[PDB]
Amino acid sequence: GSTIYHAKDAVQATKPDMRKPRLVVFVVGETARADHVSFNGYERDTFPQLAKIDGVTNFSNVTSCGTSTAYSVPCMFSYLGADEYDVDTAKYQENVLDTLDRLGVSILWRDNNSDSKGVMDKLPKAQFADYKSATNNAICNTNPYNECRDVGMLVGLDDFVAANNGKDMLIMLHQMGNHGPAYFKRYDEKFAKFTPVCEGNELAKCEHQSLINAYDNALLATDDFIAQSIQWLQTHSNAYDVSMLYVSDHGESLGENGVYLHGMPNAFAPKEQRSVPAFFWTDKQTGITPMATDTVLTHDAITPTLLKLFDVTADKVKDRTAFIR
Ligand SMILES: [Zn+2]
Repeated sequence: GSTIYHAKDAVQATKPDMRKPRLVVFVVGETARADHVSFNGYERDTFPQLAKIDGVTNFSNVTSCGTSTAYSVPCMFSYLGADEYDVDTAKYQENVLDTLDRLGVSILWRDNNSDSKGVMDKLPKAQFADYKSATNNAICNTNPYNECRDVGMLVGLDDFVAANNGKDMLIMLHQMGNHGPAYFKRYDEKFAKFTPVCEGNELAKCEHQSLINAYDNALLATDDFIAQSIQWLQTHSNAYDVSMLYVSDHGESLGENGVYLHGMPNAFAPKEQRSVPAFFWTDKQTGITPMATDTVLTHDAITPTLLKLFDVTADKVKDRTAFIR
């Protein structure tokens, strides 16, 4: 499969030897629903730590490209947009990480979910790290399952910065997040605020309130992970222009019309599986301005956002709306 290109006209208007190097974390979320975010009007405070952080924009109208990890994750990094995106040929397309890497941005992908679903396949494999096992993830024995935790993807990031001193960096952290059906496994005891909690894999058999409690508890652990990611970025804010993008890959059905989990084809998927949260945070010194919080946005906004974050322009997406101006 030879590579089909889309942005080899891309140019970086300023280089990190002539201005401040830029360091961005893009959290690729998992199964998070927009309508269970407190900032979007949910009845529960599911993001208490993200709330205390100044400079975070919550986007209340974001629609995902699809309803599954294999479908949406390549669409998120693609140049084609949702209405031309072909999941079966995405692996052979130049994607936005191929462009930024070719332009010299240091690309790191850490995965506590599954893998990059083909996004990183053209880059050297040393740039992808499996964080689902203790060989990389130092934070696994904090729960009765010894499930490795998303926050463990932040450990050792300082040594990655040290190895790329004075370069632009884009760090993708692929979250386990709210992956089901075992939502009760996805968070440590610290986040068991909502009880009782469904523990069965047979979601339709659980009490509904119990199912929601486990789901919302998992969101509390993602709140903690995003906050810690911003806090890590703040420790490098003097030498680097730092920012954090979070977007979920899709939402989740939680019993509506007897539908559970996700992956329903777009042609008849419910609203709940495509309505996703998005958050953007930047340091005041970066000069990045977020779009209005109620901008109508989709996964198509991600690729132009990453390019803008590193001062890159490509004809392919020059008219496209991003999360930032
Ligand atoms: Zn997913």
